[PDB]
Amino acid sequence: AGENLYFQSLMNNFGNEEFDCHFLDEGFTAKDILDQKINEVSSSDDKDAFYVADLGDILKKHLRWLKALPRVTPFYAVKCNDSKAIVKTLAATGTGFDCASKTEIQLVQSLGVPPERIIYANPCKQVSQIKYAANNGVQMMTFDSEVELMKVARAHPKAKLVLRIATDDSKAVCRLSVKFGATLRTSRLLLERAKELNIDVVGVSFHVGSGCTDPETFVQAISDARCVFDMGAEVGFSMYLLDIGGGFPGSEDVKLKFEEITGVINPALDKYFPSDSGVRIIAEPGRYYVASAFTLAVNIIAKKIVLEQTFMYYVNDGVYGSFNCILYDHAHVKPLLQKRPKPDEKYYSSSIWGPTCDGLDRIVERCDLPEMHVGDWMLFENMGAYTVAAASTFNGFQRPTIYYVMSGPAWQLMQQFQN
Amino acid sequence: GENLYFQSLMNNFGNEEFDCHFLDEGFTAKDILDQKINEVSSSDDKDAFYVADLGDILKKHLRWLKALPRVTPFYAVKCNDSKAIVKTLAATGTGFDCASKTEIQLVQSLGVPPERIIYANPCKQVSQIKYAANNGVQMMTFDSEVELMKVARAHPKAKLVLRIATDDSKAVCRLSVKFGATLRTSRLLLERAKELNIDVVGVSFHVGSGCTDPETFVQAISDARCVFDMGAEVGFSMYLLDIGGGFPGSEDVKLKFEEITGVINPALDKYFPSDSGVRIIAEPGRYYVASAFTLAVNIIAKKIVLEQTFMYYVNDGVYGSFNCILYDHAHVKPLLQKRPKPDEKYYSSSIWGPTCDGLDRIVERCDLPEMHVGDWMLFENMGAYTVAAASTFNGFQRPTIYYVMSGPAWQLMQQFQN
Ligand SMILES: Cc1ncc(COP(=O)(O)O)c(C=O)c1O
Ligand SMILES: Cc1ncc(COP(=O)(O)O)c(C=O)c1O
Repeated sequence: AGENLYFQSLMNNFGNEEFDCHFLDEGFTAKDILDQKINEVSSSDDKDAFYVADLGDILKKHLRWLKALPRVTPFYAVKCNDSKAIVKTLAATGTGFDCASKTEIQLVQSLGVPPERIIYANPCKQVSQIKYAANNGVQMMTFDSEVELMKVARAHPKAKLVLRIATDDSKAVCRLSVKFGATLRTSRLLLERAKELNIDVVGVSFHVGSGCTDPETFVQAISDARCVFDMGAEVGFSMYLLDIGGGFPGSEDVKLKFEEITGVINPALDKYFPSDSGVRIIAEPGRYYVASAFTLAVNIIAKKIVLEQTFMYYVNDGVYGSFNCILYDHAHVKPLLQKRPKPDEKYYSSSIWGPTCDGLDRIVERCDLPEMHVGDWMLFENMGAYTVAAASTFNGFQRPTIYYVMSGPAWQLMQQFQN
Repeated sequence: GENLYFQSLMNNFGNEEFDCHFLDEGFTAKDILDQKINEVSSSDDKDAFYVADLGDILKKHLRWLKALPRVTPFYAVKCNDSKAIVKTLAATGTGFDCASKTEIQLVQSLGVPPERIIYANPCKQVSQIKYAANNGVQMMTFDSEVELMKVARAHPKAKLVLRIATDDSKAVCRLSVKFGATLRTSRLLLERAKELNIDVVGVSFHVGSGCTDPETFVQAISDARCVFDMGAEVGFSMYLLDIGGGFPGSEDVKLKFEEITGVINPALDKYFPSDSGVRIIAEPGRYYVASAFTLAVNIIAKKIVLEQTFMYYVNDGVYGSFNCILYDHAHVKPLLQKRPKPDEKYYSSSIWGPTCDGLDRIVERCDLPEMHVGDWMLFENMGAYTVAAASTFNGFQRPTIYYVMSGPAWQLMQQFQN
């Protein structure tokens, strides 16, 4: 009561008139807040799509990371979801940040995060953006090419470079190795070339692919990273930074859970990078931190019946907005009823469509649903990763508002981390 | 002296919203592009940028008036919602096809009366229907019984335009899977609207974006006539024919604008002669804007893969302007910005966007001379379904658009405006 208004006051300060962070009472969840917001507009037409984002879920992910990967410092991949509230939460918690560009560096530096908690993990950077990093004290960057070394020699000669190597991402949902990652053969030449140019290489990074499905690829990558460390020693570098990238799942609704992956990572780290080697192990998790924290509520705005009886439902977010993940992230979205269905009632073959002009704007091709009506809500859980970060305003449709929530214990845990 | 007059006009035209640069004495939009590149040749300030020729848009309008004299164009704002484009076409006297509240707001903010707006989204959020009603926008499209019920409640005096299905099997972007009533449904919709005291004033269709077969317009027009006859039978006084979009936006196409218009015009005269009282409109998007925009991107990074092949990374990509590759089935064509040496050697090359994603590849395979970091590549015909669907994934910002317009182009716009 007095306690609740105290926490809310502090969450209002945290929000800083940039985002709304709503205090979660004892016994109330992010799911309850979603229901409450829906009930509040029940007799209204003000039924725009919206998210509820549980900042407490993000804190739980951090705790869980600390336990599962105790030797590995997480640097959050800003690109996955660049919402300021998320970055601010993680900044207070004490994570590092993997930044892809100048604007992400600017976001992170604006929240008071020191340059040593940033890795500029884009291997192929525009020179003007390299200069920006140099001018703002961001020293650590990745690379995987000889041209990148030539650019760094000119624009950031004192940078600490991290050589990104190829992985076997053949079974990963999102493959990155076609685009980034030097082969071991190329790595050797890059090390020698860096040495000639008087550039300091301090370590190795890799990414096994977003949505990893074969955890052994982490073992192969760690083994390969050791080979490059060894080659660096031969050419004259003191290597101390191992960056194991991302690829971790962001919810429990997956075949390969986080803990299964960390269970194979840890023994490989102990074998190839024992703590008495002096190695600092980092990672660049994105999806892991944020996926389950966001739930999206969309409203059914239009409806058609196609004759057994089948239905087409149109909702107010789509493939040009949050559901761009269907195309770019190969996401398989699962529509959830906001109103619990009657135990007995008929289900029909149904399709779900976005709000735009485009026939390509289809969210679900075929599913079974009870008969729904205009004004009913549908829910999409685990919508935090590679969603709002890649949304457009095609057709003029604005991005759903994100309403943040946080419990007392979550707030307290964040303060614990912040010292 | 003439430079000072026209640039004063154009400074005020752009205001503090956009930059509109005067094209002098036989200077083209291509020349300005080259000029801007030359200005930064000694620096590292090489962000991707657009040059957009508002005079090209004005030429499209003049061309439309000549090719389809019976058809009032309502620009499809969604194709490219840049304010400068809408302001240019607004002065010209086009109508506007608005998809949502935000687009209606944009058009009304430029002084366009609601009778020059069609809300051509068949499946509209109720609150946005109410927005249109509250702001005097009467004409809206529909294709379902639930839409009629929504209109009865939220916009009872609306003038409705029944959208029908088309054979878009061969169009680049198919729309009839999502929108357009069958003939059987159309009859039921008219009967239902009569019983709900809703006024249905006409029929619309869309043959699909990137039309490949012009005869689709003929069948759609004959289908629209069938629905007009249904309407007369139930007691409506239908007058509005809306032939949608699907026209090409450049000459770099198999099926050119005049070939399509050449089959449309006889169909219109056959099925909707001027003595019928019909008013004919269309909803072109791509047609007005595609060729007007050229994108210049910089090669920001480079790899050699062993004959030698090359991978070039540029500072716009699939999450940005080149989203058109995924959403618009665009076939983009990289162009050199400097003429190569006549003998010099070409390599198999790929072109990649600036983001983390392996999916962010613009050109899988093309032949190019050996390029270097700092060199520019050009992409013409980049005005349609590009900037309008770009995101800031990885934090990369949208390229700024530099507008240009000639003196003769300004004068043309004046000639249209009164
Ligand atoms: C270099 C880099 N680091 C981190 C990530 C985040 O990966 P994930 O979200 O799968 O953890 C990515 C995303 O593709 C990446 O390319
Ligand atoms: C209803 C409607 N009108 C107009 C257009 C613009 O089409 P285009 O750019 O092919 O002329 C579209 C695009 O899909 C549309 O759906």
